[PDB]
Amino acid sequence: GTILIDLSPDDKEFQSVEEEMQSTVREHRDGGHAGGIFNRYNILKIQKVCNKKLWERYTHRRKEVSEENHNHANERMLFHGSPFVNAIIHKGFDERHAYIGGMFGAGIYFAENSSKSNQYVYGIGGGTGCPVHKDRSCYICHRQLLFCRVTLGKSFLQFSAMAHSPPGHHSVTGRPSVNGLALAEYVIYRGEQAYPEYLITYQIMRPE
Ligand SMILES: COC(=O)c1ccc(-c2nc3ccccc3c(=O)[nH]2)cc1
Ligand SMILES: [Zn+2]
Repeated sequence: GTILIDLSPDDKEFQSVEEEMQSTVREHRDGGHAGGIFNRYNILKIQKVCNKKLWERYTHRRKEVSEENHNHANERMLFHGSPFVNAIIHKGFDERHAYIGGMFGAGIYFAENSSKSNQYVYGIGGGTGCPVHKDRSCYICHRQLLFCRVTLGKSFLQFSAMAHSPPGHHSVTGRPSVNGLALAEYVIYRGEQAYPEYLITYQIMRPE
C-alpha cells in the first residue's frame, strides 16, 4: 500500500529536505573509499512515502515510547542508506535491515550526516560500488537515501571514536569523541521506531 508522491523543486518541503541533505555533507576519514569523493549532491528527485499501515505502526510505537519517557518521543529526522531502500519503503523497517556488525550492536542505524548514510547505499563499506560500473565513487549512477522520522525516546549516550536497547533505554546515540566535525549516529532496535518519510534520488558530484 505504499505510494510515492513527487515533490516539486518549488515546494518548500522539497527545499528544506534538499538543504538538510546538502548541508550535512562532511569529509570522511576513509578519504572517500566507501561513499565516494564529493562535497555536494545533484538532487534528482524527492518523493514523499505514503503508507497508512506503516505510519500507524510508527505512531503506535511512538506513543508507547512517549508514555515511558515523560511524554517525550525524542523524535528526530535522520538519514538512512541501505541496499534495501526498496524493501523498506514497501514493507517498513525490520530485523533484515539491521547492521548486524555495527559498533553499537545489531540494530538499524541512522545518521545526521547524509554523507555518512551515503557510505551504505551500495552496502557495508560501500560494497563493490555501483552495480553498473563497480565504482564506489560513481558520478553517473543514481543513488537513493531515506530521510526518516525516528523515535529515540530515552537514548543511551555512547562516547566513541536484533539486540535490545540497553535496559531502561529506547535507542543508542553514538556521540563522536575524536572527529570534531562528525555529527551523531543513532541506533534503534525496533523497526517500528522509524518511518521512511522521504525517498531522495541523487548523484554525488565530482569536485571542481
Ligand atoms: C542489512 O543491511 C545492512 O547490512 C546495512 C548496514 C548498515 C547500514 C547503515 N549503517 C549506518 C551506520 C551509521 C550511520 C548510518 C548508517 C546508515 O544509513 N546505514 C544499512 C544497512
Ligand atoms: Zn555507476
